[PDB]
Amino acid sequence: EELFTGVVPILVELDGDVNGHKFSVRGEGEGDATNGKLTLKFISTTGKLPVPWPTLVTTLVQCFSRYPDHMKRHDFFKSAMPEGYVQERTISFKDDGTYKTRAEVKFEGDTLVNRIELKGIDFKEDGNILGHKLEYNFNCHNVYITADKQKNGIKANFKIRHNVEDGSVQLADHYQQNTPIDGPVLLPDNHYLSTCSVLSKDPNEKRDHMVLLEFVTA
Repeated sequence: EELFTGVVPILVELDGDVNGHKFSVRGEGEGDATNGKLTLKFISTTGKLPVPWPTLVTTLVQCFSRYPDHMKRHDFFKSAMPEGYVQERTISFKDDGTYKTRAEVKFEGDTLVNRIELKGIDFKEDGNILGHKLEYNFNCHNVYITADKQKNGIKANFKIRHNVEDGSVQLADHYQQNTPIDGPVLLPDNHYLSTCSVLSKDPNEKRDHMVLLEFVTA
């Protein structure tokens, strides 16, 4: 279950629907679990995204978190591998609409894959999300996990904060549940994850794209 030494390959596939605007993202990159570093590039295979890239970051692989030597046993994410887990989130933008996401995260071959459905409903076509009024950045957030023994897995809740192009700040409340898809697996006690992100572009890629680096530690 420790497939997580060395540079592991990542594929991410998301299919979205925000207010009927449909889009599709594919991303490929590397994950270094031992250092908790993710390096990825994402592309829109459906022309310019209806929504801002930063609001997709949390949706677009927490098994690659760096888990300390001391607490290495409260790592649900690798523990359910490679059957995978189901990660479900409800992301509720304050004063705007909400995303539903169901994702299966598991191994095909040597490769870690994250397959996402995202349904977005109730968005203003003129607020910060559908109106593309959000800056292209991403701060550091700490994701508060807890054991959900009633499904054998994880519940997190956390607030993401998107800087808005007008000095205001847009709130995105995340609720998250993770279940293990199959035998017994680990049940963390009560820890959180410190995640920081660098968002950037590739001067060569023409399609809607986000290049992304990330460090995650437990």
